[PDB]
Amino acid sequence: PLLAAPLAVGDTIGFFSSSAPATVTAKNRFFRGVEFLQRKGFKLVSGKLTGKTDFYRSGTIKERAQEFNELVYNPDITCIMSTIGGDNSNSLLPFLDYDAIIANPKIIIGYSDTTALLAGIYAKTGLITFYGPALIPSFGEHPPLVDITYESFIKILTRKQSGIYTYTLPEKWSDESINFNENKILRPKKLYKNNCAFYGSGKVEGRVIGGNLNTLTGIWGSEWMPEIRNGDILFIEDSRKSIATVERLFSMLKLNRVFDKVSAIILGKHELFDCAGSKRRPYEVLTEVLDGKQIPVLDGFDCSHTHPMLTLPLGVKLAIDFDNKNISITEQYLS
Amino acid sequence: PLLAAPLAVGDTIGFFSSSAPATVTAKNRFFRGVEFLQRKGFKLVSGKLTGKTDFYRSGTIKERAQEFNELVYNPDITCIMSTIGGDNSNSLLPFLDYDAIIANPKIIIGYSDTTALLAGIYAKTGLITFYGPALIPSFGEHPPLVDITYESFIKILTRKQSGIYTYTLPEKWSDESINFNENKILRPKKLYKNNCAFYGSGKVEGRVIGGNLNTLTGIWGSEWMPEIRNGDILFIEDSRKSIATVERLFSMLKLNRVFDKVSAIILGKHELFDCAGSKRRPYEVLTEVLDGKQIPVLDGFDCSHTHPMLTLPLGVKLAIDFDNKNISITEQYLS
Ligand SMILES: Nc1ncnc2c1ncn2[C@@H]1O[C@H](COP(=O)(O)O)[C@@H](O)[C@H]1O
Ligand SMILES: Nc1ncnc2c1ncn2[C@@H]1O[C@H](COP(=O)(O)O)[C@@H](O)[C@H]1O
Repeated sequence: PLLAAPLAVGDTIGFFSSSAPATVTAKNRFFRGVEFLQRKGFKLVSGKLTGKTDFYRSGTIKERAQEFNELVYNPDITCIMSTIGGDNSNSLLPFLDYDAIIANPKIIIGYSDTTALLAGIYAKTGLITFYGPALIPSFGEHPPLVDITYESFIKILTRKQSGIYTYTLPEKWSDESINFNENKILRPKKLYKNNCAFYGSGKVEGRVIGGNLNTLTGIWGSEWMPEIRNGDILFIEDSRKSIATVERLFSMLKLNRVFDKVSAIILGKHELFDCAGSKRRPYEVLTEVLDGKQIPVLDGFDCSHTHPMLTLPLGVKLAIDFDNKNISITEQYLS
Repeated sequence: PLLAAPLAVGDTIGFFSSSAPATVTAKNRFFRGVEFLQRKGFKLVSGKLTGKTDFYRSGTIKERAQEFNELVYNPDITCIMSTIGGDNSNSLLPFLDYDAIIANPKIIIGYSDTTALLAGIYAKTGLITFYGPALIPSFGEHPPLVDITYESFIKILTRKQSGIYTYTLPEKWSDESINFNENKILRPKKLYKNNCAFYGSGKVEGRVIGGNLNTLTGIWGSEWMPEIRNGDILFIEDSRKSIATVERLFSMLKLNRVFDKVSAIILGKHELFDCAGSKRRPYEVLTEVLDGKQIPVLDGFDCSHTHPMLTLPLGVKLAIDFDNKNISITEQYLS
């Protein structure tokens, strides 16, 4: 695989808005995120579409591609971070400078709609990119949850590449939709005990592939969708979806023979899942779709739209130990 | 192509609910549709899931496949008609009796989510299926618009298969979200002059392929997605979507090289399109995505979620005359 250099405290992080113009619509939270990372000692470079709006997006398809490419050209930048997702990053894919990425590999990180870029870049270049924090939703989060998000971010990206890395399990989590763009909080978010479940036995090791499943539909079938292979571990998360949408997306995977290939599935915690009164969880829907076929599932991994959020390299081997109830990175993912 | 027997006055129509349980949730409109077709002289066979609910759907994946298959097995049925769409018909595809569909070809008709079945059946069998009326939303519509929908339905499906068929243009249309399941109406829908536009010159003839674009994402990449070939006319429609979603879906097509293949695009009128205050129409978004690629477009064809709705065979040749501003079926589509 193509590997970027590790992050270090004091490095320059560049940020871009490939979809929703949240540097404007969520300016307070944006500023909180900027201040948070600056206090940690990081230098921040703002992408050229910061503070701009084109209604539902930050700018034209071509301008958004340019914003990203300009960060790739900047030799001072070690990490390229999404400000926020949205719906429209897939539009950029024909216009990204993949050859420049090959020449100057960097840490590329984000989630949700940014999946189109993470997966697309991996498909074109083999660069190991990261499912992880975006500046506004992740680092604009209030304490204490933001601290746990940062702890994972810094551990994953700065640690020495020796031996396996076994993930810590967040003690508490939340998906409550309060205190987003408000400067002062009325009360802290409702905290839930971690209900992550390991369905299966033994150990499964394989290349992790995926991201935000709804977003993957925007690149599916194209040269920008990485091929899923026999033995892969499928990582998928979604946010604020109806059970109807979740069934459709799971069946899409089934039709595409994905469940014939993968040796395990990781489901990220689904933020504010709408079960339509059925009281069914996404795992139950997956079980029906699988039609009697047994695939080991890690249900409720803290790498999604819920807080706190862990950082996960995509395109490298993970080992899920279903007996010991843990998950580890087993392949080198930074140079 | 595999062709079904033509419809005739007095024939038996079977209906199925492959997704949303609207025979229950829209019972008034359902009964209106039933009574409408019965007054036209049609005999109706109720699918086994009529009157049933499983929260967001009519029944389990296998129950819904069974409901559909049972209509295929019935020798008295000439037309199999969707009650309504939803989100979940793609789930049925591994379980449909394709051999029986080939042995007993019938008119299969519906729209929206039912695209998954229409396109999937075509991919597997070569049967010419129909983008057209569903029992509840289409035939439960109040006069005057339901009569125009019916006129197209009966003309397309009963006419002699000799010479080209040139579509009529509805004088008025509506997408107003009133008078759906109410038994009594306070006033009629607002009616709009037909603003259909032909962008381009000359005449384009090619096989029509597509349906509901959002729905196609659920079968994309699989053996159930019909291959789009050089020279095809792409037919796409969506309903109640944001401009953000529309950009994502158009870019999905671009990434898949669809715009390198197709000779023309038909955009169905978009029901209650949400432009996010941009005042932009879907054609403008398509124009940006096309990035200079000159493809002639019929913008606003009345085969979508708007009323009235025309009936369109999928998988046969159409001719769009951009100079004379008309559209015709040029290939035999029923036996
Ligand atoms: N106005 C808002 N109020 C509460 N949460 C929001 C708001 N806007 C965005 N979010 C959260 O930010 C995430 C959306 O970011 P993305 O998935 O990148 O589009 C979701 O997890 C939402 O819960
Ligand atoms: N409660 C409702 N009020 C108004 N229109 C509806 C309602 N439910 C469904 N529809 C319409 O029914 C049509 C068919 O739905 P679908 O088959 O899900 O695309 C769409 O054009 C919807 O706008």
